[PDB]
Amino acid sequence: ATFGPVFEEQPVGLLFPEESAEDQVTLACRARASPPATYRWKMNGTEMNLEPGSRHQLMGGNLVIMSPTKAQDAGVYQCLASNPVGTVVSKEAVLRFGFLQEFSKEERDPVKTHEGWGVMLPCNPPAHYPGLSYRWLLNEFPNFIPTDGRHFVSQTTGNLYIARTNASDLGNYSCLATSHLDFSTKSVFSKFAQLNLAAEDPRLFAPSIKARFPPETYALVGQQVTLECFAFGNPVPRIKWRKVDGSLSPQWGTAEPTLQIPSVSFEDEGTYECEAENSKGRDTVQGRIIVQAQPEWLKVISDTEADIGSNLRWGCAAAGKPRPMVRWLRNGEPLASQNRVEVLAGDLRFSKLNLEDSGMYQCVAENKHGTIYASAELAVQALAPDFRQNPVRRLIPAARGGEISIPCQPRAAPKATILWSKGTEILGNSTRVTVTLDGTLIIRNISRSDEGKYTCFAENFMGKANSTGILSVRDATKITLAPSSADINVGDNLTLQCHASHDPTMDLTFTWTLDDFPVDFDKPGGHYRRASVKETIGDLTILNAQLRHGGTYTCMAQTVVDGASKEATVLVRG
Amino acid sequence: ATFGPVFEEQPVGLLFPEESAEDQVTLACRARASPPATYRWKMNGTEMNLEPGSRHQLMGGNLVIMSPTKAQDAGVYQCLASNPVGTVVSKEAVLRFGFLQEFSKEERDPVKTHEGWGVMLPCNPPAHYPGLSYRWLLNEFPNFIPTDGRHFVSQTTGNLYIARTNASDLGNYSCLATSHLDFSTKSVFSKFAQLNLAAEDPRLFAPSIKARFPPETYALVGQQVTLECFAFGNPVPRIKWRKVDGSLSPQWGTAEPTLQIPSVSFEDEGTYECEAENSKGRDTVQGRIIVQAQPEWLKVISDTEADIGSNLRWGCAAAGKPRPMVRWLRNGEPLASQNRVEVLAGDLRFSKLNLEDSGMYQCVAENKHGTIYASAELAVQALAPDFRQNPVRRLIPAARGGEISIPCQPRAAPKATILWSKGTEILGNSTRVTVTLDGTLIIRNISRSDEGKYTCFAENFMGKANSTGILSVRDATKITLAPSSADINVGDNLTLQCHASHDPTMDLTFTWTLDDFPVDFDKPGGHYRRASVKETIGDLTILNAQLRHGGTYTCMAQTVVDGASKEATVLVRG
Ligand SMILES: *[C@@H]1O[C@H](CO)[C@@H](O[C@@H]2O[C@H](CO)[C@@H](O[C@@H]3O[C@H](CO[C@H]4O[C@H](CO)[C@@H](O)[C@H](O)[C@@H]4O)[C@@H](O)[C@H](O[C@H]4O[C@H](CO)[C@@H](O)[C@H](O)[C@@H]4O[C@H]4O[C@H](CO)[C@@H](O)[C@H](O)[C@@H]4O)[C@@H]3O)[C@H](O)[C@H]2NC(C)=O)[C@H](O)[C@H]1NC(C)=O
Ligand SMILES: *[C@@H]1O[C@H](CO)[C@@H](O[C@@H]2O[C@H](CO)[C@@H](O[C@@H]3O[C@H](CO[C@H]4O[C@H](CO)[C@@H](O)[C@H](O)[C@@H]4O)[C@@H](O)[C@H](O[C@H]4O[C@H](CO)[C@@H](O)[C@H](O)[C@@H]4O)[C@@H]3O)[C@H](O)[C@H]2NC(C)=O)[C@H](O)[C@H]1NC(C)=O
Ligand SMILES: *[C@@H]1O[C@H](CO)[C@@H](O[C@@H]2O[C@H](CO)[C@@H](O[C@@H]3O[C@H](CO)[C@@H](O)[C@H](O[C@H]4O[C@H](CO)[C@@H](O)[C@H](O)[C@@H]4O)[C@@H]3O)[C@H](O)[C@H]2NC(C)=O)[C@H](O)[C@H]1NC(C)=O
Ligand SMILES: *[C@@H]1O[C@H](CO)[C@@H](O[C@@H]2O[C@H](CO)[C@@H](O[C@@H]3O[C@H](CO)[C@@H](O)[C@H](O[C@H]4O[C@H](CO)[C@@H](O)[C@H](O)[C@@H]4O)[C@@H]3O)[C@H](O)[C@H]2NC(C)=O)[C@H](O)[C@H]1NC(C)=O
Ligand SMILES: *[C@@H]1O[C@H](CO)[C@@H](O[C@@H]2O[C@H](CO)[C@@H](O[C@@H]3O[C@H](CO)[C@@H](O)[C@H](O)[C@@H]3O)[C@H](O)[C@H]2NC(C)=O)[C@H](O)[C@H]1NC(C)=O
Ligand SMILES: *[C@@H]1O[C@H](CO)[C@@H](O[C@@H]2O[C@H](CO)[C@@H](O[C@@H]3O[C@H](CO)[C@@H](O)[C@H](O)[C@@H]3O)[C@H](O)[C@H]2NC(C)=O)[C@H](O)[C@H]1NC(C)=O
Ligand SMILES: *[C@@H]1O[C@H](CO)[C@@H](O[C@@H]2O[C@H](CO)[C@@H](O)[C@H](O)[C@H]2NC(C)=O)[C@H](O)[C@H]1NC(C)=O
Ligand SMILES: *[C@@H]1O[C@H](CO)[C@@H](O)[C@H](O)[C@H]1NC(C)=O
Ligand SMILES: *[C@@H]1O[C@H](CO)[C@@H](O)[C@H](O)[C@H]1NC(C)=O
Ligand SMILES: *[C@@H]1O[C@H](CO)[C@@H](O)[C@H](O)[C@H]1NC(C)=O
Ligand SMILES: *[C@@H]1O[C@H](CO)[C@@H](O)[C@H](O)[C@H]1NC(C)=O
Ligand SMILES: *[C@@H]1O[C@H](CO)[C@@H](O)[C@H](O)[C@H]1NC(C)=O
Ligand SMILES: *[C@@H]1O[C@H](CO)[C@@H](O)[C@H](O)[C@H]1NC(C)=O
Repeated sequence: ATFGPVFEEQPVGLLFPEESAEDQVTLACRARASPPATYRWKMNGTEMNLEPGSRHQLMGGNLVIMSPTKAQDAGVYQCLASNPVGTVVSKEAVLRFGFLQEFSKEERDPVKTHEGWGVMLPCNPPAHYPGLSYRWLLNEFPNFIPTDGRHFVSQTTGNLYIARTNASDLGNYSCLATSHLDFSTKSVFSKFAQLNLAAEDPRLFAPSIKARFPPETYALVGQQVTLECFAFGNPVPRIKWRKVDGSLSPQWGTAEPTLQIPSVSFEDEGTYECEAENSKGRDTVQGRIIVQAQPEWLKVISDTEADIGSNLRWGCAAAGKPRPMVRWLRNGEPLASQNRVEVLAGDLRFSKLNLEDSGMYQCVAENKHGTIYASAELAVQALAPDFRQNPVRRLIPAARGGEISIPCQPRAAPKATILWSKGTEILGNSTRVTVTLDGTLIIRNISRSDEGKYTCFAENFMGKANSTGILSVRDATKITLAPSSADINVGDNLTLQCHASHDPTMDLTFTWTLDDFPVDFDKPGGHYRRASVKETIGDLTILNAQLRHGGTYTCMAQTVVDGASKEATVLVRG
Repeated sequence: ATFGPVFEEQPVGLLFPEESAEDQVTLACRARASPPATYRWKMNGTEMNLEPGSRHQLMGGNLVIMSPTKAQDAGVYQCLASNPVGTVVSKEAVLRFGFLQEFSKEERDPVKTHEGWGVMLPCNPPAHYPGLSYRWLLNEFPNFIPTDGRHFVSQTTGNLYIARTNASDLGNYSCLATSHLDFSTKSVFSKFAQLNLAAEDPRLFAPSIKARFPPETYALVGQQVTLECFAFGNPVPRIKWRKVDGSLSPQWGTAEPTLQIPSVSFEDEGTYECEAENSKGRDTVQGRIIVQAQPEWLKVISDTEADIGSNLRWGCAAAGKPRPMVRWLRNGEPLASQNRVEVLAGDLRFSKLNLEDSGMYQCVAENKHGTIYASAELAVQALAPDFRQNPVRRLIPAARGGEISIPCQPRAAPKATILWSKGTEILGNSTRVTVTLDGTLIIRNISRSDEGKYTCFAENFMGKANSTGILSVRDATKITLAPSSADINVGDNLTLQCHASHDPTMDLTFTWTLDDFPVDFDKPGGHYRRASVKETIGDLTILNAQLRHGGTYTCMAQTVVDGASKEATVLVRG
């Protein structure tokens, strides 16, 4: 019960915190294999030395990296479970390192404007992977900006937009990035910039958008998307969201600068418009949400057994907005269209399979948004010659000068080459002997010099087999004195003789038939008699012959392995 | 030209910031030594195996640790400068690593009490070296606890004390530590615990202090100290700070739970009391601020050369509030009171120094607040006798029948064994001649038969030396006729005679003094006369004697190498 490796647990991307919770990362990998599978690991498309005492160690099937490093172990990892049958690759798992550096200590320039205008204070946050929440601080660290409708902190660029510079906005402002997500609370603030306010300018301002959203925003199904839109206007501009020829949703307020779509569906695709309006004017900005999707299987291959030289068509299909391109792998290696097998994107056609094509195959569909794998095992079924059924027959009795037919019926996956040999001597097509196509051995005019062992030898790709039989030449049961025809009247007696000879070792049985009817000489009220049976001679006496006791009589002198026969014609008539 | 090692640059403790600028730390160490010194390094009291390609590199004695690690290189470091003369230890420099891990992800159990009572919510902050600033959050992260006087966050344990559990205090509370140091804005908060509020208890509560300060708070002059004091009392307890018997300072508010002494002086030492008072009662807590100080030298040892078998008293003294305990080190190893040398706290007495005692010595004074070192070199001097610096009296005039003392004081490591020889014959303690203990040769009742060469032979461990001097005693200057006293009237003349004898080879000079005043016989308008000087006789004539021309006259007849003297008393009368 040997089979190829089947993945049970596969790797999973991991975000490794920098603050050192543990000094080890364990990427999982595990496979069912009759002969336990050996696991190899490939980072960034290159083998990893997992020998003992190395940093990149192995525990069962799981890859353990000690003291993970963002500069050394960040990137892709792949598991290859292999065994005598073949090799299979697992999902690609990304090891990413989350962190949050601190703000550059370089002093931040101050910003100065007339009171009553709008202004922007930039955050310019430091390098960070997992994601940030941007807030702003006034003067001292504990104190926070008054969060209202006149202020808005962009949570993509971190900047701070003030629609109307108020007299109370004269002070110092710093940025604060907080990486708060599922795991991690690290938070860092920046050097304080300063906001200077000149004389007031009560002059009314038509709304002008300064926090815009991208013209093209690509997101995947199930993901969340957020659009930002904020403007400067002396009356706090009211922000409205709409969809170009779209009903939108009633539950969403759609009144704040941030439009939030959780679990973006494909229907949420399309053009969106933001409008910032105030008593003195209005401004607008538009942009498209272009929904995309990762690959997902539709049809895939399955473990299959196929006879040698068969035709096998395998197909894998996948769905995804960027049309997933499909590829094939044999034992974890690129499978190009070989001589025996044709490869065309999603179809793999084996024409006249061979024993070499068996093994582990995989179809892999990828787009710019990722990759997916599906594996299966191909078993081409061979078979050595087997004589378990239809044997050659241990004993072959014959008769002097008779014909003999000895069958040979091996069963082998590819057609078995057959040969016949008597003792140690091979046999061919002679005048007397014939080795037919089907395999039967034909011997003609047999003599006692042919007695012996005859063996059939069968072979093929896989193996060889042989079977023997004994050949025993006996005397032929023969009729020495045969009865001829006769003509007789009704009421008169007739005698048909049959003088035969046979091998003494065997008993002899005489039979008399009449137009294929068994002459019942023991019939109630019959009209026949079998003469005194000596082992050589047999006679049939018809007493009180009648018109119905005539026809083609047949004498048949048989032994338990041989028989001879003669025919006579009896005509009654008066 | 060879001398012991003298430290010029010494190591310095270092706080390695989290996410430093570079991944290398250079602990300085350098020593002046005529034959360049070898530098050894000791981490946590264990030798360090350094090399170029190793992590622990060396550059001019300075220790460079690449990619510093808190788990591998945190702790004490010491430099040992060694050379043929000896070994010396450097200051202890601590390499510490500042950081701030995040709170344990395990959810923290809720705390429950009766409404109107006081309560404490523990922070249990994560591992951290540098000081932290603890605040608390209510429900969500942006929102902060209202700091008003009913709440108090201990900035030593991080806990949160609520004096009166108010109906509005029912909610979720988390701790937030901010690790603000030289460069760091890191801030991490904990998973939210929950506060459960039972039925109200309107009964007033007598104040009970729960956030106390230690009875003994140890601090150094110039440092800052902070005392915390907060209590539970149903009426918001008023907190007052005072000193049991000190005028204290007006600038300090003494109204908040935290009493702050920046730059604590020695006068700020003493007992302090905090008083929490409310309508229904009062409670107090007392404790002493005990000002202390680090060790600082007062007297220390110095580089010394000492002759073999000398007595050497060394002393090192130090000042510090915990009296610094003094120890000694020989070539960087503990110097216990051995057989030859006595050690008593701050004093080290070498008795009969030997060639083995040379080397580098150090005195090390330590108290609970640190350690201080002072080094010096001890050179024990061997030396053969040398007379180049103090040769023997090359010329020795004396007087017939007089006593002669000829010193012999060579410069030798151990005192030189001395012998005296005239010509080729050695001298001992005879009736006239004696070879004294100090080494001086004493000759008595000398005659012209002793004139000749006298040589001192000195020896010691190392070598032998000798030096000669001529002895030329020719005759004793003697007074044959001495003047006696006299009594005279004013206006009359007096004559004081002095008849002397001298060796013919030398001239003779007469001197007349009057009560240690040189009788000026060439005085403008004087009243003296020195008679006609013959080489044998000298007379002083006082003409027109006066009350001021009397007293103890002294005749002094001298040659340039010998002299005799006599004294008379002249009494004038009016
Ligand atoms: C106390 O009593 C002692 C005992 O008498 C007396 O010491 C004697 O000092 C004199 C010099 O003042 C020594 O005379 C020297 O003798 C050596 C040879 O003697 C040595 O070798 C023999 C074997 O050959 C040994 O048996 C013996 O013990 C000695 O070890 C001479 O070589 C010396 O000559 C040098 O100085 C001359 C100038 O006067 C040079 O012209 C001459 O070239 C020699 O100089 C060499 O060395 C120089 C470097 O130092 C180099 O620059 C030159 O170019 C040259 O190569 C010298 O005549 C006598 O040996 C000592 N006695 C003993 C027993 O050793 C002390 O003088 C006396 N104390 C006082 C105060 O006088
Ligand atoms: C016709 O078909 C029959 C039945 O299949 C064959 O009989 C078998 O033949 C094979 C191969 O000759 C035999 O296997 C061989 O056994 C040798 C030892 O023989 C002893 O042990 C067996 C039991 O294992 C006894 O039956 C036998 O009487 C002996 O006591 C091994 O030495 C052989 O290995 C050697 O040769 C092979 C290559 O053949 C090498 O790879 C090896 O390294 C080694 O050098 C081999 O294992 C088998 O034992 C036979 N049957 C039985 C029941 O034993 C006939 O051979 C076949 N005839 C023809 C002409 O095709
Ligand atoms: C294994 O494969 C992963 C994935 O490809 C790989 O991680 C990648 O490393 C490169 C280079 O370090 C990263 O490229 C960066 O891209 C950002 C913008 O996205 C740039 O700001 C970065 O700038 C660096 O490089 C510049 C070019 O010289 C420098 O001027 C600059 O100062 C920075 O040093 C950099 O170009 C890429 O983002 C990652 N991708 C992922 C998914 O991690 C990893 O490095 C590979 N393994 C090894 C050992 O290299
Ligand atoms: C050189 O010697 C110094 C001095 O011993 C040594 O530093 C010491 O390390 C131990 C263990 O790291 C410290 O023991 C700590 O005690 C405090 C109590 O104040 C505990 O809170 C600490 O708990 C933390 O560390 C544990 C590790 O044992 C963690 O399991 C735990 O979760 C906490 O994170 C800890 O037990 C000891 O205080 C210091 N001593 C000094 C003076 O700092 C240093 O490690 C040595 N260096 C080398 C390279 O050997
Ligand atoms: C040894 O002699 C025997 C007997 O002649 C040979 O068997 C014969 O082989 C031929 C060659 O293929 C067969 O011809 C075929 O006949 C079938 C119909 O049976 C026909 O459909 C084919 O197109 C082809 O013509 C012939 O049938 C067969 N004899 C019998 C009785 O079946 C054998 O080939 C000889 N061996 C060698 C090695 O020469
Ligand atoms: C403070 O912490 C407590 C937990 O200690 C928070 O209570 C939790 O509140 C959420 C909703 O805000 C509850 O979720 C609810 O779950 C029930 C099923 O259990 C479901 O029917 C509701 O639709 C909702 O999803 C959660 O169960 C609850 N936890 C417990 C243990 O009761 C609380 O929200 C936090 N904030 C406060 C109190 O302001
Ligand atoms: C905002 O930052 C400025 C400096 O950029 C602070 O101005 C300093 O104010 C102190 C008074 O506490 C003066 O001693 C300094 O000379 C000022 N420096 C400069 C460059 O002007 C200002 O105080 C900060 N904001 C607030 C509210 O204090
Ligand atoms: C803004 O300016 C107005 C001026 O009328 C003032 O009343 C108000 O207190 C200031 N602060 C805020 C937060 O609006
Ligand atoms: C049969 O074989 C024998 C011996 O080979 C031969 O004498 C005889 O004539 C043969 N008979 C026929 C019918 O071929
Ligand atoms: C036939 O047998 C019967 C039996 O008795 C006999 O009567 C008759 O004569 C026989 N006929 C011939 C022709 O043998
Ligand atoms: C505390 O409780 C009192 C009475 O229940 C209430 O008046 C007061 O506002 C509360 N404190 C707050 C809400 O900060
Ligand atoms: C007498 O001379 C001997 C020999 O030099 C010396 O050892 C001894 O000390 C001398 N005694 C005195 C009293 O000087
Ligand atoms: C000194 O020595 C001389 C000669 O031996 C002798 O005549 C005289 O008496 C001695 N005087 C003294 C005081 O020793």
